[PDB]
Amino acid sequence: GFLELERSSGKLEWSAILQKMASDLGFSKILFGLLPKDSQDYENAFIVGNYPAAWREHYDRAGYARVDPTVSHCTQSVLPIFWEPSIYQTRKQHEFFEEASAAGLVYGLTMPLHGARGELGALSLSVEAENRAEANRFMESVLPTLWMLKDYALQSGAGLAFEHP
Amino acid sequence: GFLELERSSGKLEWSAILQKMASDLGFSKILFGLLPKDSQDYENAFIVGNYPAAWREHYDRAGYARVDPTVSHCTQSVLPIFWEPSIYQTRKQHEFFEEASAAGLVYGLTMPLHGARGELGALSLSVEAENRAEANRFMESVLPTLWMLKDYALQSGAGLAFE
Ligand SMILES: O=C(Oc1c(Br)cc(Br)cc1CNC(=O)c1ccccc1[N+](=O)[O-])c1ccc(Cl)cc1
Ligand SMILES: O=C(Oc1c(Br)cc(Br)cc1CNC(=O)c1ccccc1[N+](=O)[O-])c1ccc(Cl)cc1
Repeated sequence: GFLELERSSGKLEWSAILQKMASDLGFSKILFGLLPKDSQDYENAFIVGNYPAAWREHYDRAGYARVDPTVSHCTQSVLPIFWEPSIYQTRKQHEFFEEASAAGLVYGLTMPLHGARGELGALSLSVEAENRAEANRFMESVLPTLWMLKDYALQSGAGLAFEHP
Repeated sequence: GFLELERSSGKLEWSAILQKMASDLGFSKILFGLLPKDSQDYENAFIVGNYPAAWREHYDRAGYARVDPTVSHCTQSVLPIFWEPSIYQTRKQHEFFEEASAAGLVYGLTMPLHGARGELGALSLSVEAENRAEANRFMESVLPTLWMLKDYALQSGAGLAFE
């Protein structure tokens, strides 16, 4: 089932496969981001997914990589961080959550990625729900499968991003 | 349930909880091994579990970390490597298999560990089974739980081992 990711050729097909797998687990929007070992900026990043273009552009332009609490979490942990104003603290973090919400990305989680060759990144996934309690139930229900998925995505994605011609 | 590891008082309780979780999942033998970022040897290694003393000693004395096919795998991948005939390619690797088997460790898997601060390790677990078919069925039934377990063990073990 996860073998399809390795089987695919090209970032187009790979991203579509990952998006479908995530959708089948109940997540309508995902972002897979991966950096080479000891990256000092985002110039060499591999970023694929179906987050809206407007949000992608805004997050970049507003410098949210330095605000987003899930980013610093990824540098410190292999465990997922669930999206909660709570991981929000500062005024800019308040701004970030408000704007993410406005973009339609309210509930979700970010799974850190730490590759065998020092690759650093995340698979972030948003879930549409009536409320946070329901979102949490949807997410808990698929957490073991998502845990496998994130490592399969890391192993195959690192190859696609940085290695395969 | 997994957070019991990080909520443990220290090394002794952490090891007992880890071994108990594994046992409850159906694995009577486990080994958690973790090295700090960019290790030259095993002088600062954090190694915990209930592998038999005799086998621990033999592996060290034989220098099996240079032969064990799961070790090289861990340096290349985040995915588990199951203990199957195909992973033992050379006679030296076959001899390793036979010695591990003679020690009681025949069926199992090794989960690579790659920490946020460059920690490198493995969580290995062995199941006592009658044959390969029974071993495989059992491991497939628990694999998703084990997959979460290894990351919780890593995050808590790294915090315990190097801080
Ligand atoms: O992919 C990465 O960051 C990015 C990048 Br780039 C662009 C966007 Br747009 C979003 C993210 C990550 N945040 C989220 O997904 C998120 C989190 C909480 C609430 C809402 C959202 N949300 O809706 O965006 C990344 C991962 C690891 C590292 Cl170490 C560095 C960067
Ligand atoms: O913990 C580590 O290795 C060790 C160390 Br030390 C001591 C012993 Br004893 C065993 C291992 C790992 N092999 C196994 O468990 C195994 C695998 C297949 C078949 C049989 C067995 N088996 O029965 O031992 C380690 C992990 C990552 C790195 Cl990068 C380096 C070392």
